[PDB]
Amino acid sequence: MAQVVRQKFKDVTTEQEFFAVLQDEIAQGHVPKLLMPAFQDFYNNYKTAVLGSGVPGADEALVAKIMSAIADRSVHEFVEPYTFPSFHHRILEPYNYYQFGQNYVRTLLDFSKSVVGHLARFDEIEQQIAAGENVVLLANHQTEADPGVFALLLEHTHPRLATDVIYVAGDRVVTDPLCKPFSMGRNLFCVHSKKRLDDIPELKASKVATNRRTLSAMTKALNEGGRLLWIAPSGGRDRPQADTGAWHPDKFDPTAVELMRQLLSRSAPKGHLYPFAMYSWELMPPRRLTHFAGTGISVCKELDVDSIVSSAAVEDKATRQQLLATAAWQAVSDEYAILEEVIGSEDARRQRSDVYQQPWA
Repeated sequence: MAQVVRQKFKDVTTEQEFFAVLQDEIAQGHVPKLLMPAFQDFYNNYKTAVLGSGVPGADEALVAKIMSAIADRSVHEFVEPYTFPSFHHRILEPYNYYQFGQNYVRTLLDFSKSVVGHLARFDEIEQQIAAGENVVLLANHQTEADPGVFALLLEHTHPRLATDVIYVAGDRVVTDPLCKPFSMGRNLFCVHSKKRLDDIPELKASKVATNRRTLSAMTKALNEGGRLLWIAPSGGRDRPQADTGAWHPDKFDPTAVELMRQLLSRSAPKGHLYPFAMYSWELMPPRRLTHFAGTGISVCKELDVDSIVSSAAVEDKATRQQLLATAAWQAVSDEYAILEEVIGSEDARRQRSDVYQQPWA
């Protein structure tokens, strides 16, 4: 590599220059040496998906441009790490992390197979948000690219929902230096998982205190209204796909659903809980496998909590919380199977083109 001219990642145009810059950054102590095999693997999977996509412009120079942008932001994280606040807002200046995330995901998102279900219900959600009400999406979660899938799929009909959604996320989404730059382009509430609090017990305390501040920040934000929240009540990404047979998204933790229900209930504005289905695991099945694949999202009917839980006695909180989470999970699971059908078959999509639409087309 001694003959290769290179400066910074922002100047990189070819795969060869990319790894030469990466080599330099490692030698200068800016990034750890393990990033070379990681980016070698990542570059190879991503190159394959993009060049095989058949999309106009999806050539070697596009791949070097995207990979260099990822690398440049990773280097920035190590040299000047960002501490996520409890209520983190979309960073757009002086570096636009939103568009950074959108450009990445859009090279992998096969728009011709993708759908967004129930635009009329997204219109209702937009109406509830414009009236100052609060809306929570109880979602399955499949890839770290899901905020990009969400916004790209909704951009064309519902731009305010696509940009202003707030993701409840924590742990390596806001602590891993290689995931942070994507996360920095989204609105987040930083909520660290109960289970993973003792990975390094000196790190537990910075997480518990953050968690108290996020609870306070959410109470305040929700009492001002107009907040659209996304949360994955299973607590992480869906488990791997089944070799054969039926597959359903991971179960919803009743404690997480109850957390959202109670936050919405004690707020001054009206609150709404919607089950929300996302089909995105083909893009990046959980090292980063990447594929050019179809995706979709669809929002099920708003949950009527009193109708769902009222057969259980008000004292029996465990049962009422299990009823809400299970109703939420079952709606998501049923809509996910429709999504999986319409994205794997052009004829199934056309047959249901009244509900599962392609506003971009």
